[PDB]
Parts: sequence; structure tokens; C-alpha cells
Amino acid sequence: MKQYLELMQKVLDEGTQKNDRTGTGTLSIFGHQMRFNLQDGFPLVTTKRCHLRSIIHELLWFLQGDTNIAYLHENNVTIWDEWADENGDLGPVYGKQWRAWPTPDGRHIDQITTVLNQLKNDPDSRRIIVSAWNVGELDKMALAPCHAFFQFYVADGKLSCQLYQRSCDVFLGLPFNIASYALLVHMMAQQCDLEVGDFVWTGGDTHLYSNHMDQTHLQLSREPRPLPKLIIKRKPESIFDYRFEDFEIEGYDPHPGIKAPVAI
Amino acid sequence: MKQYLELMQKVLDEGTQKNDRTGTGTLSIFGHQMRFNLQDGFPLVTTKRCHLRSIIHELLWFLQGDTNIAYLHENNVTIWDEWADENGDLGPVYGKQWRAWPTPDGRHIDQITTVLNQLKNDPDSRRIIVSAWNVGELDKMALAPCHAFFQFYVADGKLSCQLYQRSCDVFLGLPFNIASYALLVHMMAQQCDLEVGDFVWTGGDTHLYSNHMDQTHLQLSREPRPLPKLIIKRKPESIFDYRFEDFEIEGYDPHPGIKAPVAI
Ligand SMILES: Nc1nc2c(c(=O)[nH]1)N[C@@H](CNc1ccc(C(=O)N[C@@H](CCC(=O)O)C(=O)O)cc1)CN2
Ligand SMILES: Nc1nc2c(c(=O)[nH]1)N[C@@H](CNc1ccc(C(=O)N[C@@H](CCC(=O)O)C(=O)O)cc1)CN2
Ligand SMILES: *c1cc(=O)[nH]c(=O)n1[C@H]1C[C@H](O)[C@@H](COP(=O)(O)O)O1
Ligand SMILES: *c1cc(=O)[nH]c(=O)n1[C@H]1C[C@H](O)[C@@H](COP(=O)(O)O)O1
Repeated sequence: MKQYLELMQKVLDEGTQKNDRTGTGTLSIFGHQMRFNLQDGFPLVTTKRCHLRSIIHELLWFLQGDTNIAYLHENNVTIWDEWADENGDLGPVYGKQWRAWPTPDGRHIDQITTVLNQLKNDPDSRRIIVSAWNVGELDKMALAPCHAFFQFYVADGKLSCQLYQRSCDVFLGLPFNIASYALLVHMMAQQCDLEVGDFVWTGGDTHLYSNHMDQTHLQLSREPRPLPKLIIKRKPESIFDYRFEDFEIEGYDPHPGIKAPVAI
Repeated sequence: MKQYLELMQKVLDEGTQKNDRTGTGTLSIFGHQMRFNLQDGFPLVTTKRCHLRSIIHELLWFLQGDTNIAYLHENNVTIWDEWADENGDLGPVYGKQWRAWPTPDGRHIDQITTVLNQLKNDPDSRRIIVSAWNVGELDKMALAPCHAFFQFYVADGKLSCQLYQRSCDVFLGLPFNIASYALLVHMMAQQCDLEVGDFVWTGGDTHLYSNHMDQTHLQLSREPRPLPKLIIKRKPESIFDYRFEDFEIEGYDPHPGIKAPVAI
């Protein structure tokens, strides 16, 4: 996508060398923002084939408040293998915080349910937020939340969402992340009888891994193509009742997928 | 400042009318980002005289982990009066979350000390973050955190910081918020023997209150003047030992102040 490719190029031109916790090394910039009007098309990168099967199952997995990769494996999703433990646990990551953020007093808060009720009863609210950045549980997570905090907004009957990604693997993670949240917006909008607005992506430490340079140059040599159209074939009774079969992408004809090693 | 005036103009040009919690009504946009290179000068709005006295005291107050307005009153700062209870309490807002975020197992995390340790031992870390958005205590607070989440970054010996402000009163609050974090960056940089980088401001629901329009246009009719200069006269033993007198702003020649009503 135009904005994705411009970011990729910006990291190459302006990024500075960094030595991350892994020791792989990266080129990094700090602070960037992109906007995707969801009515212009589903923001699924076309300069490389991105498989939605993994994106969709991970999101449904998050919404169920599950943090054990069992469900993912049952659908052959391996994106979370490199961080799960012997029992397939990741600790109180995304799913847990989204559906059951533990309060100091031993109880839990369901942020997704809160958000749905806010969108339906108080759409003008400036507090429609979901945060996975539970400071008190970071030490228990297999890894700290990358897509850390997001906010919804309603105007002119349209639902928008802004994501703050504190750390972003531009080549491997970003395409996945953008599609995941764009999808969530479509789902929320459907449950709230709203049209889709913009997905605003904001990044903190936005980087390209040193061992992703060849792939980056390859992708930058490719021209983006018209974005596909997301079709939801069934309207479930709640945001928690979606299933893989409900989603279908139309008119998606991307350049060939590009293989690249992930940093552990 | 150029960036600030351009944001005001952006809200005016692309904003949508919206009702709000205070029942005042606003003109708002969703998603914005701007940067202030702190080496260019201290980002204190010059198109209207801004009260640095209250800004400094509010920040020292946050850093002490205080959430009662008594300290502010002792120093003639009234910006938090409208929301404090009869005892002067605001609940576990900014200060409390910054210095003692309560975990579910009875511990408390001092995020400010944590960030300082990360800057010292692992400046390339991609998780040098402070969050005031404690989901479990939001409804104990007089108001939900506006400047809700911020991240630090270090490159070429310069300290940068990005703030995600989920709700922004552009006319009254923003000038304060920008100077506040710029001040914090200078303080942290001094404690860490780093030079200042950029302060990146990102907004969610960024609005102008309906009853701030004439004041906003009056301010927009003015040309920004040279940015003032911030001089820190001492290096305290810790980030928690600064005093009002340690700060001096030089060359601040603002246009006349413009009064406006705060939305409660
Ligand atoms: N460092 C790194 N670590 C991560 C993530 C990341 O973002 N980068 N994100 C989380 C895991 N998510 C992913 C998402 C995509 C991939 C990935 O490897 N994608 C390949 C393979 C896709 C497939 O499996 O079919 C691609 O070509 O798109 C790896 C981890 C947690 N850890
Ligand atoms: N709606 C609104 N409510 C708020 C804030 C905001 O951002 N706007 N921010 C917090 C309170 N902070 C402020 C900051 C400035 C002012 C204010 O009133 N400033 C005047 C007066 C300053 C003074 O006392 O000298 C000015 O001219 O700058 C009001 C609330 C919480 N509630
Ligand atoms: C984290 C997970 C995701 O969904 N998207 C991402 O881009 N990533 C990347 C960012 C970084 O390369 C790595 C996490 O490392 P750290 O926690 O920032 O040290 O995964
Ligand atoms: C909150 C505190 C601050 O330091 N800066 C701000 O801009 N404000 C503003 C945002 C909004 O106008 C109001 C809070 O109201 P709500 O919680 O967003 O409904 O104060």
C-alpha cells in the first residue's frame, strides 16, 4: 500500500542503527502515523501476499480472551509458537487483558464488552479505549504487547479506530497488524450498525530488521494494486460470535508472498 | 507555534460537530501527529501568554505521585479545582499511576523510576513506557487520563518522547500538555546525561470547544514568535528532587493572553 511503502522507504532513508534485545540489529525511526480510509478498500498489503487465515484466527482468538495457542494450532496457526511455553501458554497477553483485565481487588474488567456498550449508548465518548498495556502483568507475559492501546471514535455514522503500536516490525508484523485491526473495525461497525471510517496507525519504535533488507528492497520495487473488499457473509448475535467462515476477501490479487525470518 | 497553529487550523478545516460529556459541544478530528525538536527551543505557545508557573507545579506534583490539590493551592495553582472533591482529592489520577501503579498481586510499580533505569541500562529498549491508563481504576478517578500513555526513545545521544493524548482540548489544555512533557524530557535527559530530542504529540479525539471559537480565531490571526529557551540550573540527586526555582525560561515574548472558559 502507498502509505506502507512510503513508511518502509522512510525507515531505510532516515532510520538509525539500533541493537535490540535480540542482537539482530535494526534501522529505526520514532513516531510515525498513517491513515487508511476503510471505505477505499480493505488495507491488506498487495505488494506481497498476506494470508488472512492466520490474521483472522488470531483476532477471533483474542476476542475469546484466550492466551493458549491450542486454538491456533487446531487451525494450524503457528505465528505464536516462538514464544509459548511447554503448555502452550503465553501469559496474560492480549486476549486476557481485552476480556478480563484484572483489577487490584481480584476481579476482572471486560474491555471489549465495555467498548461495545459505549459505542451503542455513548458514541460521542472520548474514552472508548482498549488497552493491553497492563503494567502490573507485563512480567507475566511471554512478551510485552506491541499493539498496546487502541481507541474508537464515531462521527457521521462512521466508526474509526486508532492504534498505538509501541514497537513495530515493519516487514513482518505491520501488514498483519493493520489487517487485524481493520478487520476488528468492520466487525464492531457491523454489530453497532455503523459504517466504517478510518483506521489510524501510530507507531513508536518503528523498525526494519537488518536481516529483512533484501526482502524490503524487493518489496519496494513492486507497485501497489487496488485494495480488496472485505465481505462479512453472516451477522453474528455478538462481537464474540464470529467464525473464520464469516470472512471473505474479494478482488485480492497481490504480488507473490515474500519469505523472511522472524526475530525471537 | 507553527505546529500548534496548523493543528488548530486542521481541526477547523476537517472537524465534525460533536456533542460531549460536558454538554458544551465540540468540533473534532480523530488522529493527528506533530513533532517538536526540543533543540530548536522550548515549545511554549507564544501566540498567547501561557502560565508556566502552573505547568511546572503540575508536573512536580505528578512526579511526587500526589493526587490532592492541596499542593497546587499552596502554590496558587487552580487548574484542577473543578474536579476535586470536598477534601481536594481527584482519585488515582496521573501522579498515582505514574509512581505507584497497583498490580493484581499487591505490588506497586513506579513507572518513572522504571523508565529512568531503562534509559540508563537499556536505552534501545522498545518498551520504555509510562501509562496512566489503568483500566481497573478509571472509575475511581475524577476524570479519565487525557495524556494517557507515553514512550521514550534514544538515538544519537538524544532523548525523545511520544505522548498519545486520547482526548485534547486544543485551546486550553494542549499548550499546557506540550510544555509539560517537553519539561519532563529535559529533566529526564539531564538525569541521564542525554541531550534533548523530539517530543512527538499524537492525538485521538482532538477538539476545539464550541465556546473557544472566537478565541481560537483571534489566536490564529497572530504570528508565532521565537521559541523561548529552557535553562535548568541544577542537577538534583533524582528526577524526584527538582524544585520550582530550578527552572528558568528565557526570551519568552508572547502575544497577549486570551481567556476562555473550561468545560467541566
Ligand atoms: N519479531 C516479531 N515478533 C513478534 C511479532 C512480530 O511482528 N515480529 N508479532 C507477534 C507474532 N506475530 C507474527 C506475525 C507474523 C509473523 C510472520 O512470520 N509472518 C510471515 C509468515 C506468515 C505465515 O505464517 O504464513 C509472513 O510472511 O507474513 C511472525 C509473527 C509476537 N512476536
Ligand atoms: N476541559 C478541560 N478539562 C480538563 C483539562 C483540559 O485541558 N480541558 N485538563 C485537566 C485540567 N487541566 C487544565 C489546564 C488548563 C486550564 C485552564 O483553564 N487554563 C487557563 C487558565 C490558566 C491559569 O489558571 O492561569 C489558560 O489560560 O491557560 C484548565 C484545565 C483536566 N480537565
Ligand atoms: C510485536 C507483535 C506485533 O503484533 N507486531 C510487531 O510489529 N511486533 C514486533 C515488534 C518488534 O520487532 C518485536 C517485539 O520486540 P520488543 O518487545 O519490542 O522488544 O515484534
Ligand atoms: C484532559 C486533561 C489534560 O491534561 N488535557 C486535556 O486536553 N484534557 C481535556 C480533554 C477533554 O476536553 C477534557 C476531558 O474530557 P473527557 O474525559 O475526554 O470526556 O479535558
